[PDB]
Order: sequence, then C-alpha cells, then structure tokens
Amino acid sequence: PPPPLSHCGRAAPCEPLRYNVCLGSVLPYGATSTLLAGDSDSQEEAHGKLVLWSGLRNAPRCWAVIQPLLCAVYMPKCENDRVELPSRTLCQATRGPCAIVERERGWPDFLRCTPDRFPEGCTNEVQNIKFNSSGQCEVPLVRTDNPKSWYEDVEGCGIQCQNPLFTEAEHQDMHSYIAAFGAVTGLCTLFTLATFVADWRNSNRYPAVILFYVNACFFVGSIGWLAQFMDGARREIVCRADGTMRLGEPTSNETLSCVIIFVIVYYALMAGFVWFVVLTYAWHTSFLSGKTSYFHLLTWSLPFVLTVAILAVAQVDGDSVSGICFVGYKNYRYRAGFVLAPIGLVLIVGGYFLIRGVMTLFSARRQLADLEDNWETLNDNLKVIEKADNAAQVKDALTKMRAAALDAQKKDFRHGFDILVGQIDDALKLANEGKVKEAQAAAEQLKTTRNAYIQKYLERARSTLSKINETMLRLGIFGFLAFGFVLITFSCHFYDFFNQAEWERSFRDYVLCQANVTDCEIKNRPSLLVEKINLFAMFGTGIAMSTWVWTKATLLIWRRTWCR
Ligand SMILES: CS(=O)(=O)c1ccc(C(=O)Nc2ccc(Cl)c(-c3ccccn3)c2)c(Cl)c1
Ligand SMILES: *[C@@H]1O[C@H](CO)[C@@H](O)[C@H](O)[C@H]1NC(C)=O
Repeated sequence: PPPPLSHCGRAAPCEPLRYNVCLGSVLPYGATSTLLAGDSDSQEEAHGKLVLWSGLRNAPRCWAVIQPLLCAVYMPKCENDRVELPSRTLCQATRGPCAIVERERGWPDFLRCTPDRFPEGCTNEVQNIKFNSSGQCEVPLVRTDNPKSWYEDVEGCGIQCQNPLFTEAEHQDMHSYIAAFGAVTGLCTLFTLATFVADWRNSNRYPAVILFYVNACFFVGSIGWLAQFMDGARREIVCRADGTMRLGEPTSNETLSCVIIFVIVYYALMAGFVWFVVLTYAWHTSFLSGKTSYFHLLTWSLPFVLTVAILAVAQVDGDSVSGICFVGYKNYRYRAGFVLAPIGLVLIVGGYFLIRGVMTLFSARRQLADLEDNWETLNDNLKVIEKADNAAQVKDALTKMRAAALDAQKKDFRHGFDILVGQIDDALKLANEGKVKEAQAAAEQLKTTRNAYIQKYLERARSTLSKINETMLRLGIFGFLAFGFVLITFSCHFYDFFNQAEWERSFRDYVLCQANVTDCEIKNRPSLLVEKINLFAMFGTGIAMSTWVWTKATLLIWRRTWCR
C-alpha cells in the first residue's frame, strides 16, 4: 500500500458513493467527489449527466476509450480527503476516436486535456477496472474494423450494403423487374445473333451487319445486368468484404467483381450508343465497306477511353436496388459527366442524321411530285390546243405550256426540254399570225418528242420512289424507334442528376439520426418507377433491335440449318 503523489491528487471533502457501479462496472473504492465534474453538483445529477454521455454507446472506438475517462471524472476515487486526478494518457486516448464529441457539441472546459486537472505520471484506480460493454452499431450502420469503411467520424460503424431508403420488399420488386426484362432481352438478342452467324455469308453486309453488333452490345449488357441473379452474386458485386456498400472502386484489398460488372454494363451501354450513331449515319449515306475500319475504331475505342477514365478516377459505386456497379452512385457530378454527357451527344449527332435523312427522303419525293405536276400541265394544255378553234385559245395554251416547261427545267434533261421549248416558239409564231391549222399540227409534233424522250426520265423518277418501299424505310423506322428510347434514357438519368443534390442531403440526414436513439423519417428518395422507365427504355431497345431478323426469310434460314 504505497502513498500517492501530491500533484496526482486534489484536496476535496470525500462523500460516500450512492451507486456501486459506473457505466456497467463495479467500483472498489467507497468515497467520491462532484468537484471534478463541472456541470454536476450532486451524485444523482452526475449519474444524470453520465446517462447522457452513455448515449455514445454507438461508435465503439470512442466508447472503448471514453468509459474509463467518464468514470475518472464523474465518479472518481476519494480517500483521506483527496480526490484522484485522471492521468493525461487516459485523457489524450479519447481526443482521436471521440473527435465526433468536439464536432457535435464541443468538449467542456473540465474535459479538455490541459496539464492542470489532467497531470502526467499518475496511476488511476479506473485503469485496473475492465469494461466489457462495446461493439454496438445502430442499423443501417454495420460493425466493421476497416478504416476506409467507417461512415463519417463514427469510427467502428460503416454504412450497410442494402440501401436504407428502400425496404426489403421494394428490393424484391425491382429485382423481379430486372430479371423479367433481362431474360426476355437476353433470349431475344441471342436469337438475333444466332440467326446472323447462321447466314454469316450474306449477314456480314451493310446495313444489316450494324444491327448484329447493336444486338451484341445489348447481349453483353444483359449478362452484366443478370449477373446479380447467381446465388450470392448480388452480395458479392454490390457488397464489400466486411458487409458495407461498395464505394470508390477500384479499391485496395477488395475483389475486382464490382468493376468487372461495371465494365461489362457501362462499356456495352456506351458502345451500343456509338453503334446507334453508326446506324443513323448509314441511313444518311444510303441516299461504306471502305469505312468499316473507321466504324469499328470509334465504336470500341471511345467507350474504352471513357471506361478507363472512370476506373482511373475510381468512381465505381454499387447500389443494392440495381444489383450492379455503376459510375457516380454517390458523387452524381461524375455520373452526369460520363452518362448524361455522351448520351447528350448521341441525341445531337444521331438526331442530326435522322433529321437530314428525312430531309433528303422528302426532297427526292417532292422532285417527282413536281415533275408529274408539270407532265399533266403539258398533257392537259395539248388537249386544249386540240379542242381549240380560235387562234387566241391556241396562243393562251402555248404560253401556259412555255412557263410549265421552264418551271420543270429547274445536260441530258436540259437538251430534251430545249427541243420542246423551241418547238413551242415555232408553234407560237403561227398562232400570232392567225394560223390555227399550222399551230395545231406543230402541237402534235410536241407529243412525239414527249412520248419517246421526256417519258423515259419520268419512268426513271417513278422507279426510284419504289426503291424506298422496304429496307430504305425499315432502317429509318428502327433508327427513329431507337432514338425515342435514347431520349427516354436521357430524361431518366437527367431527373436523377437534377434531384441528387437533395437526395444526398435526405440520405445523410436519415443515416446520421438513426445512429443514436434510446422517430426518423425519410425526407425524399429517388423514384423507383422512373428507374423502371429507364430499364424499359434500355432493355426495350434490346428487344426492339432484335426484331430486325423478324422476317419470313429467317424462317427458311433455320429450316436449312436444321437439315445440316
Ligand atoms: C440517395 S443516393 O445515395 O444519393 C442514391 C441512391 C440510389 C440512386 C439510384 O438511382 N440507384 C439506382 C437504383 C436502381 C436502378 Cl435500376 C438504377 C439504374 C437505372 C438505370 C441504369 C443503371 N442503374 C439506379 C441514386 Cl441516383 C442516388
Ligand atoms: C447521436 O449523434 C447525433 C449526430 O449524428 C447527435 O446529434 C446526438 O446528440 C448523439 N446522441 C447522443 C446521446 O449523444
């Protein structure tokens, strides 16, 4: 029994302990003092302050070091009218893990590690006392030892893998939607690819070959989206090794599984849009075999660059609702710059080719509509000269035929119309002179020039309009239909980015309030039905482009291979 040092003590009247327990541990000493605790001026009041301090049970790292400190200040050892001052080593041990205390409320003057009221080289009785109460994390926080997993300053607790803003039943509902849409797309797109490889001889040709790689992109995308449906795959792709949600991937000492599924989904998504722009450019140029090298470069290099960029900045995060890893689930700025930015460009570039595509379709359609209008004006006015008996009537119909000839005129075509124009002038002089018989005979000469040379150009014009009937219009229908779905996808990704500033605030507010309790309400969360609309647009194009081989010719392709 050695006598303790003068500086490690403080002269105080020692009153007996009311409670024989401090924060779930027995006390050996009998007397205490309420002067070390500034706020407390009674033992009952000290226990009333200790029960508020015990609210730090959550966050084990702080709770493990604050328990011997709180008992050394509020319920300390008092013997021979002197209270034991707590050692600075016991005090400094809290400064680090209990950094949350300084931030949330701030350390009081009596609980600050100053050389006075906290001296060095002092042996405490609380140091001998062992506390077994620790390791408590309030859900949605899960107990983890990984420092790169601890949510905010709550050292010891990390954010759980399952999204706390959505229920277990709601997850099941979204996963049922992804399974159904994924399987239908997966089977439809594979069928198209199987039909294309079966007739590869004829199939590897523009513009049909474009749709083959389009489907290939939607097939790979389906594999990545359906990957979560393997036993325990969703809680391997989206969940970290400790059980926390995956963030900032590629991260150190963690399975590549997350960035694998991200690369498969995002790359096949982006390459699908570059192949869409190729399809729209093909519909523009239809009105290309030597450009195959240029097509395959941009469709596989540009998405590669964007994917490598995301992996370099490490912005791959995982959502339990989607069941896949993606760019910018946490930091939406990186999502907009890598999802809305390229999808924004494909609507500008791809759309421009669809606009100039219909522009040329209706321009060439108008050319024959105007030339057939002038053909009838010539035919009807010739019947007027035939019907006419007056020299003024013949003169009137020839002047109408002359204006219609010049209107239809605007080298092989120019030479032919000059003969007709010249013949009208030769006929016009006869009408001016008063001759009706000679002018009517001259009009019949225009019929022979029309019936053998001008007729051939009209026949060639009507034939080109019949060329547009099937494939020329089919590619356009698929191009506009795909554009529609891309416009839906853009709107859904934009809606998310728009409200992600408030959804971050509401997610943070719900997790931090549930961290401590002896009700918490979700302010606002992202709309799942809008996410279902996005998946309807994504998988919708997958099935919509799969209908290219939905022709009568493909039925005979499968019948021929059946015999083989
Ligand atoms: C509240 S938060 O943590 O900011 C958060 C949480 C979840 C999301 C979110 O929308 N997740 C999600 C949930 C479900 C789906 Cl299907 C998707 C999706 C849709 C289309 C393409 C790829 N993934 C995405 C977002 Cl943007 C933000
Ligand atoms: C629990 O943590 C919140 C901050 O997330 C804080 O406002 C609250 O005071 C803490 N509870 C206790 C009892 O200290």
